[PDB]
Amino acid sequence: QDRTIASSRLRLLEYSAFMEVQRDPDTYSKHLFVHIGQTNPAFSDPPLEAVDVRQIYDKFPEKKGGLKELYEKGPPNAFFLVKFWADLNSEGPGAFYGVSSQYSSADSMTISVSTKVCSFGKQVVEKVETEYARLENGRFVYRIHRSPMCEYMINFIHKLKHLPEKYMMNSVLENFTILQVVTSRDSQETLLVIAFVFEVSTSEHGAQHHVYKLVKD
Ligand SMILES: NC(=O)CC[C@H](NC(=O)N1CCc2c(cccc2-c2ccc(C(F)(F)F)cc2)C1)c1ccccc1
Repeated sequence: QDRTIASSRLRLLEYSAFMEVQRDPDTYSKHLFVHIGQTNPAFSDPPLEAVDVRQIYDKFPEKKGGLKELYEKGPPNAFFLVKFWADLNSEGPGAFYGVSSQYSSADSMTISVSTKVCSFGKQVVEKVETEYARLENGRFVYRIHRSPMCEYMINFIHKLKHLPEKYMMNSVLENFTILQVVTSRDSQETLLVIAFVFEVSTSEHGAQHHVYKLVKD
């Protein structure tokens, strides 16, 4: 069906992770490490490929809160895997590091958004954010705007760039994952689960991404 990152209850319209600096009072420069933009589905476009959830359980935390138990509760429709090719080709005291996200739903809800930064399948840090529905045409939208990045990730990015070669970065990135779970805050119902895996863009093509459905046949 749709290549969209969407369950039946919630769609990810946009995601970006960026650094922003002020060159001069009038001028700002903004660099996106990763970017998913709103795109509209195209009839021609092919169905999403599938990846077995069992193959990524190790990459992500386990036991409660883990990918296996979340998939068990469901819904299976809501689980997606996104691979990012990060643009590291961008040094300023006082640059801002932020993550911006947008979501859409048919029904107004108060959503809770958990973001877990993981190393070797284990959680370094978690963020829990509350967001509220805003009316738009034919839909309700939820905007996370300029959420500051955790200090771990800022340090991880600077030292990642210090590495002399991209294959080294890729070797690090193999055990770096992010797992995002969006729930209705009160019901705790799962609306959307995104597992993120990473590779450095080995070209100056810049930020690139690929979406997969997560299946448990
Ligand atoms: N709503 C949110 O997200 C939460 C805010 C913030 N969120 C964040 O810290 N991140 C971390 C960064 C991030 C994120 C999402 C997707 C991709 C990246 C990213 C990955 C790799 C690179 C690079 F390849 F360049 F290294 C750059 C960006 C998100 C956070 C998270 C956990 C604990 C406290 C605060």
